Amino acid sequence: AMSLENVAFNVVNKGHFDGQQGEVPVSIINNTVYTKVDGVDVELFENKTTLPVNVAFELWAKRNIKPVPEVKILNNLGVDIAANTVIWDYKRDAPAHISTIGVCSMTDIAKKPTETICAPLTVFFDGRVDGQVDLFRNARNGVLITEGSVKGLQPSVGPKQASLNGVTLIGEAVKTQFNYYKKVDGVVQQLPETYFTQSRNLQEFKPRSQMEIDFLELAMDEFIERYKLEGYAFEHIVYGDFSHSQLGGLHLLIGLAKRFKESPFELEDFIPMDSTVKNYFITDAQTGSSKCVCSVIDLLLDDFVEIIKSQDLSVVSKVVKVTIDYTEISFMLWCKDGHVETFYPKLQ
Amino acid sequence: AMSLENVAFNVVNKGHFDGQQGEVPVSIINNTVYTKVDGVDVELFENKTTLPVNVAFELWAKRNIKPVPEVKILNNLGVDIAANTVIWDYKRDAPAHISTIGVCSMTDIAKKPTETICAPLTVFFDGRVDGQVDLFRNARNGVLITEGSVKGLQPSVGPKQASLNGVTLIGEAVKTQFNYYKKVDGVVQQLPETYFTQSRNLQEFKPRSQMEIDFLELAMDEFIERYKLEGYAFEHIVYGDFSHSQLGGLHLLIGLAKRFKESPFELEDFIPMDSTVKNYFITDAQTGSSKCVCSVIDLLLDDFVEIIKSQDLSVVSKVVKVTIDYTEISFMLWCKDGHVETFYPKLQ
Amino acid sequence: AMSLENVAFNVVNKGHFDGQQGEVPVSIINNTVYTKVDGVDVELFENKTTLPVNVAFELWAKRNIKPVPEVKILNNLGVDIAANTVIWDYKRDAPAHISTIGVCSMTDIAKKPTETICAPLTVFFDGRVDGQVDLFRNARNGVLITEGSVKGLQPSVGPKQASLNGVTLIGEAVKTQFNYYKKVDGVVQQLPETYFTQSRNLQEFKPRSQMEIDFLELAMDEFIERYKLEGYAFEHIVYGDFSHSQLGGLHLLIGLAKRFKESPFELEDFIPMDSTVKNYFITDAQTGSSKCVCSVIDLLLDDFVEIIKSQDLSVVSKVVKVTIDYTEISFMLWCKDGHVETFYPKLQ
Amino acid sequence: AMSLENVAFNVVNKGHFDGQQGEVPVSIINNTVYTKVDGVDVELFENKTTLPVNVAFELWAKRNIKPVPEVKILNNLGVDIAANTVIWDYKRDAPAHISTIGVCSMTDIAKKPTETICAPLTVFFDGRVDGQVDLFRNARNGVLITEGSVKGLQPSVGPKQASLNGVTLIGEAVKTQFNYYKKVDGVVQQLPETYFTQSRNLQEFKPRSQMEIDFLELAMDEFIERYKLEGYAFEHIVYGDFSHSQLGGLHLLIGLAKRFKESPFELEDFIPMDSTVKNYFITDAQTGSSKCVCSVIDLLLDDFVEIIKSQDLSVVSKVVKVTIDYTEISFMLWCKDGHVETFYPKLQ
Amino acid sequence: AMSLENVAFNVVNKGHFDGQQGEVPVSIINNTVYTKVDGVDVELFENKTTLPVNVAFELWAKRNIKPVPEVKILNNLGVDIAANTVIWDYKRDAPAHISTIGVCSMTDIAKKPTETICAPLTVFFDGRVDGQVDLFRNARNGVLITEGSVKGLQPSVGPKQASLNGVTLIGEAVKTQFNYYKKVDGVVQQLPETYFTQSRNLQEFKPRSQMEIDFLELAMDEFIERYKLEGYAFEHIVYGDFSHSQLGGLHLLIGLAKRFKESPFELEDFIPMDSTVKNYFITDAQTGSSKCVCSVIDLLLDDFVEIIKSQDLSVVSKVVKVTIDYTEISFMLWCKDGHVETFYPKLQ
Ligand SMILES: N[C@H]1CCN(S(=O)(=O)c2ccccc2)C1
Ligand SMILES: N[C@H]1CCN(S(=O)(=O)c2ccccc2)C1
Ligand SMILES: N[C@H]1CCN(S(=O)(=O)c2ccccc2)C1
Ligand SMILES: N[C@H]1CCN(S(=O)(=O)c2ccccc2)C1
Ligand SMILES: N[C@H]1CCN(S(=O)(=O)c2ccccc2)C1
Ligand SMILES: N[C@H]1CCN(S(=O)(=O)c2ccccc2)C1
Ligand SMILES: N[C@H]1CCN(S(=O)(=O)c2ccccc2)C1
Ligand SMILES: N[C@H]1CCN(S(=O)(=O)c2ccccc2)C1
Ligand SMILES: N[C@H]1CCN(S(=O)(=O)c2ccccc2)C1
Ligand SMILES: N[C@H]1CCN(S(=O)(=O)c2ccccc2)C1
Ligand SMILES: N[C@H]1CCN(S(=O)(=O)c2ccccc2)C1
Ligand SMILES: N[C@H]1CCN(S(=O)(=O)c2ccccc2)C1
Ligand SMILES: N[C@H]1CCN(S(=O)(=O)c2ccccc2)C1
Ligand SMILES: N[C@H]1CCN(S(=O)(=O)c2ccccc2)C1
Ligand SMILES: N[C@H]1CCN(S(=O)(=O)c2ccccc2)C1
Ligand SMILES: N[C@H]1CCN(S(=O)(=O)c2ccccc2)C1
Ligand SMILES: N[C@H]1CCN(S(=O)(=O)c2ccccc2)C1
Ligand SMILES: N[C@H]1CCN(S(=O)(=O)c2ccccc2)C1
Repeated sequence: AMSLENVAFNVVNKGHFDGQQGEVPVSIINNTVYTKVDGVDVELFENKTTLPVNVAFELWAKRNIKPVPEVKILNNLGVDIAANTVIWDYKRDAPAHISTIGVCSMTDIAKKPTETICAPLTVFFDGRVDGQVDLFRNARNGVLITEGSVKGLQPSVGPKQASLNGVTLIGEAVKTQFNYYKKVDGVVQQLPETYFTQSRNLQEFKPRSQMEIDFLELAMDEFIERYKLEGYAFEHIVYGDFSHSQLGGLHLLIGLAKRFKESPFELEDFIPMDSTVKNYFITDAQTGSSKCVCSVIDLLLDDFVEIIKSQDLSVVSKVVKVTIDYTEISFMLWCKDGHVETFYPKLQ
Repeated sequence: AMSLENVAFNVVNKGHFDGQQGEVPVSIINNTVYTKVDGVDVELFENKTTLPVNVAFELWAKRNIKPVPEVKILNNLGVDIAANTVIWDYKRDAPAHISTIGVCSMTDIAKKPTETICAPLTVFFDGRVDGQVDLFRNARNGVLITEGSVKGLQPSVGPKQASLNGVTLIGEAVKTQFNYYKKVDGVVQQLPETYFTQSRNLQEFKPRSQMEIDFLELAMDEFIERYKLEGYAFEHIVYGDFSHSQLGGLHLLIGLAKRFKESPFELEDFIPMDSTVKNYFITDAQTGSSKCVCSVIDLLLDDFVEIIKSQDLSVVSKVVKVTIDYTEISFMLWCKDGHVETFYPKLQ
Repeated sequence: AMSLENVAFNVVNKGHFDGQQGEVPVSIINNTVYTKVDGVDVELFENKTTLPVNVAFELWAKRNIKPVPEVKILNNLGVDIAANTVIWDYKRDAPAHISTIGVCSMTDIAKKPTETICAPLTVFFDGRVDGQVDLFRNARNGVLITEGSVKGLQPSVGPKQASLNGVTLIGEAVKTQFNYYKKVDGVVQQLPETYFTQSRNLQEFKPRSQMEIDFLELAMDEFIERYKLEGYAFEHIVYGDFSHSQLGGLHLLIGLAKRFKESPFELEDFIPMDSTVKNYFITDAQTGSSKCVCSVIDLLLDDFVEIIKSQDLSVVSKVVKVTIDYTEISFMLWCKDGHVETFYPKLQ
Repeated sequence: AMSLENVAFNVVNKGHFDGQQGEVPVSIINNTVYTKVDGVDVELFENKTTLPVNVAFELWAKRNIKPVPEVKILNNLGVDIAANTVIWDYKRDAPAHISTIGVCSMTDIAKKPTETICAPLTVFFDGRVDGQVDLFRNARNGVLITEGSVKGLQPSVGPKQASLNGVTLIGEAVKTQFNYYKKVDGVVQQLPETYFTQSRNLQEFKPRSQMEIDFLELAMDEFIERYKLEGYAFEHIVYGDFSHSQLGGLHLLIGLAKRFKESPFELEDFIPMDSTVKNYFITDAQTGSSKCVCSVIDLLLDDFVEIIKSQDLSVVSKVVKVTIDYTEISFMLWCKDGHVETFYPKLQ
Repeated sequence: AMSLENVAFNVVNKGHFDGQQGEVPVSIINNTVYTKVDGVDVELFENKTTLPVNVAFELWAKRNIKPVPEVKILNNLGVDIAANTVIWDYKRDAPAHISTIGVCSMTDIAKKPTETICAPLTVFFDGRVDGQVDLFRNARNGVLITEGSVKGLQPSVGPKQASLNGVTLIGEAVKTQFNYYKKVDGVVQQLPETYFTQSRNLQEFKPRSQMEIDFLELAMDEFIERYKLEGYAFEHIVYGDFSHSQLGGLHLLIGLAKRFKESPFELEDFIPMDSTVKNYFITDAQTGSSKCVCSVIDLLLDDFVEIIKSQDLSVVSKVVKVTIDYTEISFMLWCKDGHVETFYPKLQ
């Protein structure tokens, strides 16, 4: 007995949709859902999606509240829809997927992922829910996550972090590192070797290696000397060049975090969504150095060093493809006289 | 178990709210309620009210579908709210009353009219519903309608017509003529002796007496002669004067209907609501004669003739009060040398 | 080079999208599209759909302007989407289908119906457009219309009428009678033998047989005698019973048209969409007789007479299934002592 | 002391803005203005303009309620703004001009047309208002209307009709025929000799000459014979050709009115605005003959006959320019062997 | 070939409008512009302006991304419009000017500033763009900025700071200090002697002189003694009096910044826009001292001291006019017995 009043009752009483019986009075005005609490209207939800307000409210109430893969991972693996859950995309304040399976009458394409409409779609299966590992075994197309071993299936160790209620974290009280499995046309794929983005924030950036601790503590010249990075253009690529009108380099999140502690800058997120590489219109407040499209990736500094140190530096311009978060990221590598000039990811 | 989906189920299946169990998928976008019918969205309701869209949809679905008093009668009797029903105002596409009693969780001030919050309000009671005559006897303030005698209660015979689903009609298969009763401060009130407006339309106007048939068929001078109306200014008041830039008289609906058959005119209903006297910004298409505020009343011509013929014509300007639809209507009577110059209602 | 400004240029210059190059200034405010014409804004389109305003504007500009099957026929045939066209649903002021193929970047699921995403959908193909008959032969699911023979494909002669720019008509200067073909799961289906609804309006109803001329001209008793309809309850079913509070029968459009010429009535179309059987909340203005759900079908009176005269009248209540517009319509047949009491369609 | 509450008071009490003192309670919700009338909200105005709702409400309340030139005449004369009035465009439900002079604080560019910001704009002046003829003499650019002679100013006799509260009429109780004057760059302009469009409606079309009476009453062949119109293609141009899929000719309103009495058709007004030539997407209901862009002009048939009979018929294709409503209308004249094939206006 | 899809393509690919060819799918819902990125809608722009959403999106995409004068400077110099650019007002999330020149079809009054419509408007010219210094030389009204000397024109050295993408900064990698020139009616004006506001923030306030360093570091009595400020009411004016219900003084930003480091307070910016003097409704969180209108100016403390020390202190109340950011700012000076009581700017 699904209803707007029942969804609102669950939100008011349980903090989310929890299958509880009951109804609260609701009013819908424009894109906002309100409930009457002792004579006055209290806002329950503001629709920031392109779906109708009551539909978006239900999908948000029915969001997955366990740690789930970050949307950038699901997208990179070609996930089209989730089985009997809603992956809420907190970067976009919207459902990660257009349609649902056994969640909401307005968005459901099926009640069960075994329905033939789901066969061509890459369905997301969560092995932590009963029957989902078996539902993946019988699905034509899908991605499965598990906390442990699956009989017969060889696993791909995913990122250490997952998203719990929009907070990306490496779980200590919960498991966030999943095994990944994928199937294309009934065939269990061999997931490629991949680096993972670290999903850190600029304001609360924490180093995750001794090289990252040394990058933040040491001065530029000391760090480059200690890690034998001469000729790799870390001064441009990682530290950033704020001497000309166009801001130079600055493509690694750790470098932005280091700069941020000394002087602030503006990052205009002009395509706000979860993605492996992020593009920002950056304006350095101290110098006025700026760049319309500054591609930024949060790789562990050690991984970035391994990638740049594994390239041939004998050609002027070249595309360097690197598997990151299961997707192929194209980087542009610019060299001169056997040394790096610049190396930057491309969002495409 | 009230819900938006259940209200929509009742609308789709029963043509209105009928207390049936069930749910249909609903989408709300802006001020419109839609339901999915085989993959596509079909409009169920467009909110033209100042209430939230889902609330207005529920009150409209819960509208009274029996013949009910016209909103102008309820307003003239000081009705503030209805007991356990919604009087839908089809002229405003909105509920006739702001609040409800035992109808909808968002608009209810009480579940029963016996609650103390209802004591200062004039509650509308429908004697055709079980227990409502008793609820009127117990109410501090109220208006009651019945199809027959209530023991000991002196009745007021109401208009012949009532509104059935927005159609004003004199019932042949249903009863539309009710007995009216009213209480103020716990005391039953003697309703005044009154004329009633006929509630006719300009396009489909039908005469309801031989005098009205004669008005429509006869030329101006032969009608005035036949009914001894010389000196009563019917040429100005009823027929209308379209010779000057300001349109003269034209205050009786029958006169507008007569004019309409020969040449069209525009009636701008600038306060669109049901009322005993209506004000229109009129523009005669044939002549260009116009009037910003032309008060129009639909009285039976015989009743209008009785009213004007019952006045003293010896004073220049005078206020003539006439009880119409239970309310006191002020008419302005202008005379010169023992004859009427003009006589017009005032909407106030 | 698709754009909002180009779509608006085509609307302003060609009356619809015509593939012409050019741009006009456009402003979007709320759900309306405007264009600047000599300093002032002129409305080009008001969005009444659940799609974004600029998207609905493009689909409406790209609507099919040739005679196309009425939406009720497409729905009854299970059509999900159209190949490289937009069937505009003029009854809902919206696209007949949610998604498109090779029409608009926002709604396209594919550029060509041969794409695998289209295989499970019943694609509408128009044989009057080059390559579409071949696309139907290659489609897993589809409905095809043609003006002539397709080699080896057994045809179904469709209705005489089609919709041309929202006007349902039997073409004299254009062909409106198509051959129909349908495929389910790669297999051509034999379309059932069917009656067709006449698609007439209440206000402009025209008889299409001598029996229909006789129904409109003759009094009830002389028509029933002339066509030997005694015991078939045409008095209730077709003429309508306006003697009780609940309006009796009145399920054939011709009967509503006959009643409409004598006295008016209100038809509340509470599910506004094209369908073989329509449900209305009817209120007779003369009597006050009303019915929340009055199912109405526009069959040619001769076809209705053939259907009712082909039934066994020996059981109290029985479901009578009749193929109308290719769909199975359930009728409820109520009998007593070898005579019809009532026979009515059910909208389900 | 201008205010929203004062504007609403004037609308409620005077039918429009009348400069009266007072305030009524107002509520604004979305694009609608409401006022509280005895506890309930009554709609005063629905904004159909691109201006803010409270601003559009004020301009509409301050609209000119005297007969004013039709917007097509003002546009054809290059009028940009009006001096101390609002010309309300009833065809667009919006102000005819973006800005105002001495009307409303939000839209005013100046309080008086003598302000230098008004010098480059063509200001509309109404000689019926004190001081406006003097303001025209002092204006660098302007259009003036008067009911009589202005000393030394050579007049242009305008159309017989004017718009009074959105009703186009030839005044009997009011004057609608004005003298026109125009100034460009401080210099009075000689207005060209012109025909005028008749501004009639399809539904209520009335003939204004014996030739127009004969067109409506006589069959095609007897009218063409009576008025010696053989070889002028009136069969195509005026009567219309409904024999092919593309509707032929039908460019004179009288021809559409004649067709409309026999069988109906759809006229899609895809650029809804007042203009000398109108373009419609026409669909003939009887035949299915249609045309995306059918240019229609309402000229008096005698004037159209004079124009076509004054042309040289010796060239295949030729542009014929005709002054209509003060503007140059391009007509396309197609001939073969000394006879007209087609002659049609172009809306550009 | 300007279009909504092309503007969105440029935003997605270049971070702003950069003249690139291409189109992305766009959806407009209410006041938000979205683009489809791999099946889901991503927000590109939320309209906070009074212009139509697609128009505001284009002007924002076409904003000037070089350091430009702060809007308060342009306004104070009487700039009406900019030549071939959009000055985006980041304080209002809107274009600084109503109209444009050679930018957007919906807002353009001209394509080039040499068009006669621009002659009476004070056009903003940017000497860093080719031909703009020469366009100013020929313009009737205008303001010009340059990074260097203009032949014949004597310059006004502007503020050290400019706005780069909404970040006000003193450029180190870019030039932010411009030379200003202005022309009224073809005559090159002599810009007055002026102080400049420092445009600092409360949270990140940095001192720009030894007096400002001493103000922040020293206690009130030490600072007043060191700079001989006894009798100038700095205790009230600059430090602020938080001892009574009405907050005393606190009109210099440096004083608010000093207070902010010890205890927080609320600043309600009730007229959110760029202006030389700002008015705030301030509520001190520690004491509860508050003031509805607390005028605040960010002058360099040395400049404020020079201004207050250059006044005659012999009258009770007096208006002191000071040129700040090229505009005349009126301050109220209140004195008693040859000492300052208060001195505050007025926003008007
Ligand atoms: N297929 C199932 C799994 C997800 N849903 S649910 O509607 O979101 C839901 C969530 C919690 C309790 C009860 C129901 C139904
Ligand atoms: N609650 C306690 C009991 C076991 N765990 S745990 O969540 O499964 C876990 C284990 C290892 C790494 C990260 C998380 C913590
Ligand atoms: N530099 C531009 C080029 C296209 N994009 S994109 O639409 O935002 C995108 C993001 C992630 C995956 C796929 C596409 C950025
Ligand atoms: N107080 C009672 C009387 C009116 N209401 S109701 O909600 O409108 C309703 C109407 C018809 C069926 C079931 C419920 C409940
Ligand atoms: N069904 C028939 C039987 C009696 N009625 S009635 O509703 O009681 C009625 C009574 C008086 C006036 C008008 C109608 C109609
Ligand atoms: N004793 C008399 C005094 C007035 N009334 S009344 O019933 O309260 C009433 C009020 C307004 C309209 C119609 C009737 C009875
Ligand atoms: N002529 C104007 C004066 C005020 N009104 S009113 O607000 O619409 C109104 C109508 C009926 C009762 C009470 C108020 C009309
Ligand atoms: N797949 C094709 C068929 C329909 N479309 S279209 O975009 O609606 C269109 C219509 C008319 C002219 C040009 C384009 C492209
Ligand atoms: N233009 C004329 C020539 C032939 N046609 S037609 O379109 O092919 C047609 C065929 C059959 C029925 C109705 C119409 C009309
Ligand atoms: N063999 C028969 C069984 C049914 N069909 S059908 O074509 O698939 C069909 C489905 C729905 C409506 C009209 C026709 C053919
Ligand atoms: N009598 C009610 C029962 C449900 N409907 S329905 O949703 O409008 C519908 C109509 C046609 C096909 C399928 C569904 C009408
Ligand atoms: N410049 C004058 C002429 C028009 N306006 S007005 O505001 O529309 C107005 C109209 C009627 C009464 C009082 C004021 C003022
Ligand atoms: N009230 C009467 C008296 C004179 N007029 S009139 O307005 O001046 C007029 C003049 C010419 C044509 C049409 C109307 C009507
Ligand atoms: N000398 C002649 C040249 C043209 N004109 S005009 O008055 O400026 C004019 C412009 C547009 C429409 C109608 C009239 C007079
Ligand atoms: N046939 C199309 C061509 C452009 N238009 S237009 O924008 O509506 C227009 C109408 C009158 C004057 C100026 C422009 C119609
Ligand atoms: N007059 C010119 C200068 C400003 N514009 S523009 O549309 O904003 C633009 C910006 C960048 C590249 C191409 C065009 C046109
Ligand atoms: N990129 C280097 C080269 C010259 N500059 S600069 O931007 O022109 C500049 C100069 C003086 C003050 C402020 C800025 C820095
Ligand atoms: N104290 C009030 C008086 C008027 N203003 S104002 O409208 O915001 C303003 C701000 C800047 C310039 C000109 C006017 C503030």
